[PDB]
Amino acid sequence: VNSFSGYLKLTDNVYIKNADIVEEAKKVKPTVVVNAANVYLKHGGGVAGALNKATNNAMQVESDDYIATNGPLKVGGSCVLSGHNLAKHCLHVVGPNVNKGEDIQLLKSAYENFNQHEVLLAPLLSAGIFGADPIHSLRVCVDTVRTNVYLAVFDKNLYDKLVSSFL
Ligand SMILES: O=C(c1ccccc1)c1ccc(CSc2ncnc3[nH]cnc23)cc1
Repeated sequence: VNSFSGYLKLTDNVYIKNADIVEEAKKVKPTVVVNAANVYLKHGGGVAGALNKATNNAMQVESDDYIATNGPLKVGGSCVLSGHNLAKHCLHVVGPNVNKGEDIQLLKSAYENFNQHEVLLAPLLSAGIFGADPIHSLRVCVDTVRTNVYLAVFDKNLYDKLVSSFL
């Protein structure tokens, strides 16, 4: 039993809700919140900009030190950093950005990072400003993630379309 509330169950292990991931993180304080990161951990907009804003820029400060030490992530890769006031940990996961020309096949590799964590609160990878089809992202999530994932979808219209079209 966990504290996630109001989710629709899609499969044995995947759950979905129309919710602001920032507000959901602040309420649940999950062990792991997933950020829709880029390789530079520059949290300017989309989910990343919103999560970072909620940390009063502490996420960005921590991230800049991480990059200075380790260099950029790989597309499809991830790193674990602090969750600040939102979660115990933040799993920064880089899905391919279609608006940059990145291989959409890397979306499966990106979701594989979730399997290193038993339970996660997450957005749909590569959705939103990353330019991929969210219906496809949900399909890859369900077919790749085996751990327990709670998906927060900000847009109500998109949430309804994802549920109604789910196979
Ligand atoms: O401006 C703030 C703010 C943050 C901290 C403190 C005060 C104000 C803001 C802005 C946007 C959002 C929406 S989060 C989101 N965006 C995009 N895609 C998603 N998929 C799931 N969730 C999302 C929430 C808060």
